[PDB]
Amino acid sequence: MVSKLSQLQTELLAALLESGLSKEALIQA
Amino acid sequence: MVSKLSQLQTELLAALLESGLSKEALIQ
Repeated sequence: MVSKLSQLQTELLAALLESGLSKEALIQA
Repeated sequence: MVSKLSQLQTELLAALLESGLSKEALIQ
């Protein structure tokens, strides 16, 4: 069900939050 | 003011939303 694109998005979203980006900033952008 | 890490985060955010990820998933 999950495409390579969705898997890459999932992994980058996770890496962004682990790197310190706030959920609020995540939201705005 | 903006570090390399912050700049990379900004660029990846841009790219994620342009790729089609919803703001809702983004926030979740």
